[PDB]
This record gives sequence, structure tokens and C-alpha cells, in this order.
Amino acid sequence: KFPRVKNWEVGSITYDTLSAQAQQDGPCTPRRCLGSLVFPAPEQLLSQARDFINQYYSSIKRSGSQAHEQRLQEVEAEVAATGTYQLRESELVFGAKQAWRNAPRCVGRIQWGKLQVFDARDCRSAQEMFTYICNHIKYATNRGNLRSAITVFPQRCPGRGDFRIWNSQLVRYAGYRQQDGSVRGDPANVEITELCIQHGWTPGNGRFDVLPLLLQAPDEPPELFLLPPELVLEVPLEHPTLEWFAALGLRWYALPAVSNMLLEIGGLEFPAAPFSGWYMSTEIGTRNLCDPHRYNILEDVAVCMDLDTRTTSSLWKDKAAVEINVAVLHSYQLAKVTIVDHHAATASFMKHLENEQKARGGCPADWAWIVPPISGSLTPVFHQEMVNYFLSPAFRYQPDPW
Amino acid sequence: KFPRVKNWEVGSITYDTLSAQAQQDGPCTPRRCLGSLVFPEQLLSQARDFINQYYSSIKRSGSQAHEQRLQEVEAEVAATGTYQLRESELVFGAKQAWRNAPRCVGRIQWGKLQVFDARDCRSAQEMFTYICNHIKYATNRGNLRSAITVFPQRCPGRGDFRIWNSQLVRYAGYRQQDGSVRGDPANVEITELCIQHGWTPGNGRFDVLPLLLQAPDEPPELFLLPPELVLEVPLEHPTLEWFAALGLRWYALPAVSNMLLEIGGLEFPAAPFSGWYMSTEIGTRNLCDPHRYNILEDVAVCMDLDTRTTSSLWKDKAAVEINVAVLHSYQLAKVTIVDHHAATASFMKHLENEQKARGGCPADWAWIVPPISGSLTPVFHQEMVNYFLSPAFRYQPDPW
Ligand code: HEM
Ligand code: HEM
Ligand SMILES: Cc1cc(N)nc(COc2cc(CCN3CC(F)C3)cc(F)c2F)c1
Ligand SMILES: Cc1cc(N)nc(COc2cc(CCN3CC(F)C3)cc(F)c2F)c1
Ligand SMILES: C[C@H](O)[C@H](O)[C@H]1CNc2nc(N)[nH]c(=O)c2N1
Ligand SMILES: C[C@H](O)[C@H](O)[C@H]1CNc2nc(N)[nH]c(=O)c2N1
Ligand SMILES: [Ca+2]
Ligand SMILES: [Cl-]
Ligand SMILES: [Cl-]
Ligand SMILES: [Gd]
Ligand SMILES: [Gd]
Ligand SMILES: [Zn+2]
Repeated sequence: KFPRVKNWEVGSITYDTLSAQAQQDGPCTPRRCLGSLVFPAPEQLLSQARDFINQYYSSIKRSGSQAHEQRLQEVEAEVAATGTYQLRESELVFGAKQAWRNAPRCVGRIQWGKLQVFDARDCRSAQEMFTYICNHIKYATNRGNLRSAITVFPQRCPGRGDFRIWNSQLVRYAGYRQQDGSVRGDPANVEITELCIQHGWTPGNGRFDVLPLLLQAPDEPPELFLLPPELVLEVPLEHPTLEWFAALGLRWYALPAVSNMLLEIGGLEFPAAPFSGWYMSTEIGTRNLCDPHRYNILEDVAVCMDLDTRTTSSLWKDKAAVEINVAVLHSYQLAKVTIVDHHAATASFMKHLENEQKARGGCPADWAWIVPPISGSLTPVFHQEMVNYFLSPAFRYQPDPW
Repeated sequence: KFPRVKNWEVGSITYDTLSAQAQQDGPCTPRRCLGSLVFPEQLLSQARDFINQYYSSIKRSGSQAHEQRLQEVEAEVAATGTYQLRESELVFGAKQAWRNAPRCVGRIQWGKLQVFDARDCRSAQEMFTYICNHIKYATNRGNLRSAITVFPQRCPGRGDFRIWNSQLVRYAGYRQQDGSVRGDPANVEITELCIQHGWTPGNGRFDVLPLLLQAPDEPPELFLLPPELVLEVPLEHPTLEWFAALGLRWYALPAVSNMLLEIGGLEFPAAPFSGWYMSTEIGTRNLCDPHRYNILEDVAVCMDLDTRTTSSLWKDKAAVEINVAVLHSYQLAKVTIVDHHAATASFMKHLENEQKARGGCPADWAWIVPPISGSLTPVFHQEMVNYFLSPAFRYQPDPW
């Protein structure tokens, strides 16, 4: 039998048949589980390519057609003579959508079919590259009505270096390593901040300075491009009832755009392929503003709320953190920037799981990452047993280029 | 072979060298991770291994008292088919089985645990007497103390001592003719058993169930608990005066009565254990889970929150005040209670000690991180390795 999974809220029990098709292997063994750890050539090429082509031809219900036979023989031959192959434009669209769908740690996959694929595979420099990214940012932001998107730059090929985006996200706030060891700004970004300065960017001093982009064309040092201020939509944070909250001077950007993962499709690998959607409020509120190693505003909010911060059995931390999440959602709703709260996010996810069971008989999900970072057992995915495993196509972490 | 484990808030790295000695096999493979799932003569070799453990524990291994005990158990099994634990070994295996429990966040307490030897027990009324001493001793007027009572081990050819109740204190769950349930829905199966085995049903949301105790090769027997023995806490809020009127209450003693204990290849199908509650077990899981008392929307109504839009975070605002009411009510009543913040920071200190005592600590992240305010507690940011050491507590098939 396959793994029996159970919902503890309804009582229902499914079986994950899909997990059996897992090709690449993960970090657990029968002797110890490592599911909480953040970071765990022609014939392999041909078998990876073959499986993808079959997936494409399954999707459009043309399995076994003449075109399916022919595209396999086609791909077999280009690999035999070039050692590589090229994806058709429609295969590349299907692949990116499958990579999102396959991402165990994404709670937003109900959207996986509504994804706008920008082909940039004939990009030829860091300048053309920056251009493709401003077009992405412009399209996905859409003056606050967010639309998911991905720009696919050229594939890894033997002989040439990769395109790389050095920033982890397109929009990120500077993190200034202050002289006494602290940080003014986002501490997650002190490394990329240091690298930007060294490469010629003149920094500022705010807690919310937008970083410039370091873009790396093949075999070439990274280049510095500044984003146009009017392309970076930002939301000033205020509270529906706590009027002093606005004086804190808090801002966050509209667009979450992950720029440093690698997209892998039918064995081909795309080092640079920024994708974006919209935020879940708890990523801004709890994670980005309350993590102790992030902006870490939680105690200061609480004191202004006049909460007894001297004993945890008042649950001041939880009262303050709830209020920072109210402010985030209310400020996005105000500025008319798309955003979703962790209750709708996770209940749409439960709608994704049920479809995936019908569609594929399984859905790779990382429980520790799908459960939101506040109010876990309040949401429905808490009581949902989940099976984690690796499908291709896929987004993958990759080394920092430097 | 030595799993690197990181703390992301701090940036500290340690390696778990203890996972190499993992006795049994978990549910996971290189192909698929199943951590999230809730339920995932060679006797001589388990018993040999536990004894080296024990004598190493007390700084006198391979020595004189070691080899005596070895050829002791050997002859015991060769003459019987099982063997008998020394009292001190029983005490030590009791604490180890708690200390090895990967899902327990309270393991900072594993040193202080009162073991009650009841392996000289026969008859359900004898069971019932051992049990009420436990309850009395562990309640201790509200200053809770940790304890386990060990009933006679499994042995070949013979029946078994089973407590049919999942916990020693459990509220009744009456399936209604409208479909739903009055009381604790978790307990619909045990409550029907109590009626089927003689008990006269109450009809309240907090009717304490009787005890169905089973002695080898006889049916189980009803055993009602003296009401002065089951310390309960009426729930009220420090500032919301209506809250008291909701009539909520919970019990003082978390006491688990359905797990099996395993020591040196020996298995004890009855061995109940008890400590004190973490607040989020009461406030968030038992009162707020959709399939338990499910009180969130009622508390929210009373606070005049907006319940037709998820983004007002009414579920969160309600849950917090419910948890605040739990903490206030236990403190007011001088019953031991611990909040998830204090608990989780103590569990860090347990991880950090155990890193020096044994070089690691089996921990199940999904069950260590509390069900409210996850990322606000420091265990959220701690990578964890889950494996199975022995001795241990285990789940076991229901007796019927
Ligand atoms: C449209 C709305 C979307 C929402 C609400 C959403 C939500 C989320 C959240 C909350 C996470 C966990 C993030 C963290 O805490 O680090 C995540 C992870 C992830 N998302 Fe989504 N996402 C969306 C769109 C997308 C798109 C469009 C893609 C790719 C085309 C994508 C791919 C991924 C991947 C690969 C991860 C895993 C990264 C990691 O392990 O940190 N997501 N998503
Ligand atoms: C004294 C303070 C204690 C605290 C604060 C505490 C807290 C907790 C919590 C919150 C859990 C997770 C709830 C769950 O399992 O769903 C748990 C599980 C557990 N604890 Fe503790 N506990 C304490 C004492 C004990 C004692 C005295 C023992 C045994 C002698 C023990 C052994 C276990 C076991 C075996 C489990 C879960 C088994 C499983 O689900 O696989 N704990 N505890
Ligand atoms: C498209 C999209 C929409 C949305 N709402 N959120 C995301 C965040 O995804 C990622 C988020 C992070 C940040 C790392 N994490 C640890 C910290 F706590 C956040 C890395 C990464 F590699 C991701 F992919 C993406
Ligand atoms: C001694 C002690 C103290 C304390 N504070 N909590 C406990 C929890 O005991 C257990 C509780 C449960 C219940 C299952 N889960 C669903 C609900 F969410 C808890 C299972 C289990 F296997 C346990 F072991 C024990
Ligand atoms: C150590 C731990 O696994 C790590 O902090 C994880 C836990 N789960 C998470 N889940 C999400 N969605 N995002 C995260 O950053 C994390 N962090
Ligand atoms: C499906 C999932 O494994 C299940 O809800 C788990 C999650 N974490 C938990 N954590 C604790 N402490 N108790 C639980 O019952 C659970 N349940
Ligand atoms: Ca061609
Ligand atoms: Cl982010
Ligand atoms: Cl409980
Ligand atoms: Gd106000
Ligand atoms: Gd009122
Ligand atoms: Zn695992």
C-alpha cells in the first residue's frame, strides 16, 4: 500500500498514490526524520526529458498521439547530437506551471494554473535582463492588482556561464550592518547590502531603503541597476483603531518576487527565473516584522499597547502580534494592494489538496511550511496529515553565486 | 552520517550524534517524509542492551554488578520466557521512556518523576486503588507533581491489564439525535462503552466519565471516581465578565492511561502517567479544535467581533482571550499551569543540556511548536531531528 493520510477535522482518509512517482530523493531515512531542516550526462538527461514530454502530452490528453511519438523521437535526436535540447514554447509554459504545482512548501498553489509565463530565453546581456525584469515588475504589480508571473531567462548550457540574479528577491530593503554589531534595516539582507555597496551603490540610512539589482550575464561580473521608484509599490502600515501605530513609520513592498531559485524542467535547468505572486499577511506581519532576527518590533508595539510585558502569562506577545497582522491586512486593503490572510490562504489550500487527489492522486506538501506561523490549529491544514516528496519539474535552491 | 542541526534565530550549529543509536525504524524513507502523520527469545538482545544503558547510566559498566545482572536475566528467560525488572531499573526505564518521548515539550522535567510500582496487582478493584492513590498524589491540592504507575507487564500465555479510558479524567460525549454531540466529541466511543457496561449517563457538557478497568481474561468493570478526588477549574477571564457565564471548565490532571510502556524488551500495556498542562492544550486544542468543544465562534460573538470576514482575525483575537482565561483561572485556583512561551523556552534549555549529556535530543517539530503563536516561540526557529530510542512510550491497539 501507499501512505494512508488522514484529516483529523472531518475524519476522512485518503491514500497518496502520487508519492510513488518521486524520482529524486529527500533527506529522511527510516532511522531519523529531517523534515524540519530548512536546507536538506546523456541518459539521465534523456529519461528526465522523456518523463516531462509524457507529462505535457498527458496534460493535453494527446498521450500516444503521433505528435507525442514524434516529439519524443525529436528530443531523442537533439540530445544525441547536441548533448542538450530546447523546450517548445508551450512545453515551457506547461513546465513552469508544473514547477509551482509541485512546490511542497507553497500554500498558494490553488492558483497554479493562472500563471503568466514570460519567455526571455533569447536574452543576451545584463541590460536586456534588467529590461525584462522591469516589464515583469510592471506587469505583476499592475498598480496593486497583483497577477502571478515568471520570467524565464536562458538555460544553463555547456561552455557558457549562467544568467544569475544576485538578489534573493526583486524588491528587498537594505540591511546596514551598524558599527556596534546591530542592524539598521532588514537583517536578512546585510550580505546582499554589503555586496551592493562594494559594487558601487551609494547607500542611504532608512530602515526601508530599496536595494538595487545585481544582475549577472554569463561569464561576466554582476552589474548594478537601480529600480525606478515608481515601479516599486509600497504600503505604509497603519492600524484601523490604534492611531499611534502609523507613527512607527512602517512600510512594506507590494510585490513578493523570488529571484534566486533554479527552475528545472525535463532535465534542463534555469538558474535565473524570477517568479512572483501576492503576499499572505502573516509573512509580512509575523515573520518579517516580528521575528527577533528580522525587524523585531513586537515588544515596542506591546508597550505602546500598554500590555504588561513583564510576564509571558499575559500573552502580550500574542496580543501584539495579532494587532500587527490586523494593521498589515487593513493597510493593504486600504492601498488596494492584493493580499490574503492565513485563513483564506489555508482553506483555499484545502481546496487545492482535494483537487490534486482527484487529478493526480496525491499532493506533495511540507506540513511545517504550509501551517501558518500564528494560529496554526485555528486553520484547517493543521489537522491535515501531509506527505512530503520531490516531483519534477521543480523549483530548487541553489548556491549563492559569490 | 551526523545530521547538522541549525538554530536560525541565533545562528548556532550542533550535530546530532545520538541519532546513530536509533533503536527502531520510523515512517520516513528517502522517497517521502511522513513526519506529519499522527500514528505512523530474541527478547534477550533488547534486555541485554537496556542493562548496559542502565549500568553506564550509573557510572559502573562492564564491572561486577553488571555481569551479575546479565547472567541473571538470561537464566530468568531460559526458565520462564520473560524476566523481572529490578525496582531501580524500573525507575530508570520510566524516566528514560519520558526523556526519549519526541513529541513531549515538557521534558525539562524528566528527572523528577514519581514511579509507583503496582506490578503486584490483580483484580480491577486493586487497579482502581492504585489509580486513586496516583490521582491523589499527583493532584496534591493543586501543586501538581509528576508520576507514573506501572501495572503488571505483558507475559506469554496470559491476559493483560488494560485501562480502556484514553485518559483518567475525561468528559462525556453524548451523540445526539440531531447528529451532533453534547460534551467532548473525542469521547463518543468511550462514553457509549460506559453506558453499554452499566454506567448511567449524565447529560452535561462536562460529565466526568467513569473508569472501565480490565484485568486479565475477564471483562472490564465500571469504577466511578469520588467527586472530591477530581480537581476541576471553572473558567473565567481577568476582564470579560460574561466569560464565566459560558460555564466552561477543565480538569487539573493530564493523565494518559492508554499507552504502552517498553523497557528492555518488556512491555507494560497499563502504565498511566501524569504531569501538568500547557495552557494551549486546554485553551486551543481542547476548546477550540473544530472537532472538540469548538467554542471559538461563541467567544467571538460575545466579544462583538466581526465574524463574516476572515481578515478581521476574529479567530485569533478570540483564541488569545480564551488562552488568557485558561491561564488566569488556573493561577486564581492555584493549580499548576505553564504557558507555551515559558514551556518552549524551557524546552530549549532541555535541548541544550541534552546536547551535552547525550549529544542530541529526539524531537518532533510539529508537536513541539505550540498551536498558537508558533514563530513567536524560540522552538519554531530550531531545527529538530526525530528518531526512536528505547525505552519508550508507544501507542497500542484499542483493547476491543
Ligand atoms: C499567487 C499567490 C501566492 C501565494 C499566496 C504564495 C504563498 C506562499 C507561502 C506563504 C510560502 C512559504 C513562504 C515562506 O514562508 O518562506 C510559499 C512558498 C513557495 N512558493 Fe508560493 N505563493 C504564491 C505564488 C507563487 C508562485 C506564482 C510561485 C511560482 C511560480 C510560487 C512558488 C513557491 C515556491 C517554490 C515556494 C517554496 C520556497 C521556500 O521553500 O521558501 N509561489 N508560497
Ligand atoms: C510535567 C510537565 C509536562 C508537560 C508540560 C507536558 C506537555 C506535553 C505536550 C504539550 C505534549 C503534546 C500533546 C500531544 O501529545 O498531543 C506532550 C506529549 C507527550 N508527553 Fe509530555 N508533558 C508533561 C509531562 C509528561 C510526563 C510526566 C510524561 C511521561 C512520564 C510525558 C510523556 C509524553 C508523551 C509520551 C507524549 C506524547 C506521545 C505521543 O503523542 O507520541 N510527558 N506532553
Ligand atoms: C511567489 C511568492 C508568494 C508569496 N506570498 N510568498 C513567497 C515566499 O517564498 C519564498 C520565501 C523565501 C523567504 C525565506 N523564508 C524564510 C523566511 F521566513 C521567509 C524564500 C524563498 F526562496 C521563497 F520562495 C513567494
Ligand atoms: C503527561 C502529559 C502532560 C501534558 N501536559 N500533556 C500530555 C499529552 O498527552 C497526550 C495527549 C494525546 C491527545 C492527542 N492529541 C490531540 C490533542 F491535541 C492531543 C495523545 C497522546 F499520545 C498523549 F501523550 C501528557
Ligand atoms: C526550523 C524551521 O523548520 C524553520 O524556521 C521553518 C519552519 N516552517 C516555516 N514555514 C514557512 N512557511 N516559512 C518558514 O520560513 C518556515 N520556517
Ligand atoms: C495532522 C497533524 O499531524 C496533526 O494535526 C498533529 C499536528 N501537531 C500536533 N501537535 C500536538 N501537540 N498534538 C497534536 O495532536 C498534533 N496533531
Ligand atoms: Ca531547434
Ligand atoms: Cl518575504
Ligand atoms: Cl488533554
Ligand atoms: Gd483608537
Ligand atoms: Gd452585548
Ligand atoms: Zn521525515
